Amino acid sequence: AYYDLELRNSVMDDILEMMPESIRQKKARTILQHLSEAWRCWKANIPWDVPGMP
RNA sequence: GAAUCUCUUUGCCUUUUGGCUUAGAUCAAGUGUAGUAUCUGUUCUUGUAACAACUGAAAUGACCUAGGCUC
Repeated sequence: AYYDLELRNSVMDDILEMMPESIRQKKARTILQHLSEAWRCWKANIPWDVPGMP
């Protein structure tokens, strides 16, 4: 669980580093959700392709 | 030209979500397993007369400085 949390944090940090945002807290949650979805897809062996994802 | 108000579109907006794990597990089972705790009614519970004695209690309020008499 701890490891997962750490990973999530790292990902969030990376995303923050990446580009400018206004009211980023809200977006953080979304990012986390996306990450989770991706992980799930990987587990399943579904390709995680989302069109809006830059 | 300037002040303001009303409506529509674009931008900005929760055109929708704050974790992880074996999709967390299962849509099944004479269950097994461990523990923790005590109950039924039926009964006990002298009169009459005379003499000696008192005629009356309690409540709160009216006087005086808890106490003392009167109503």
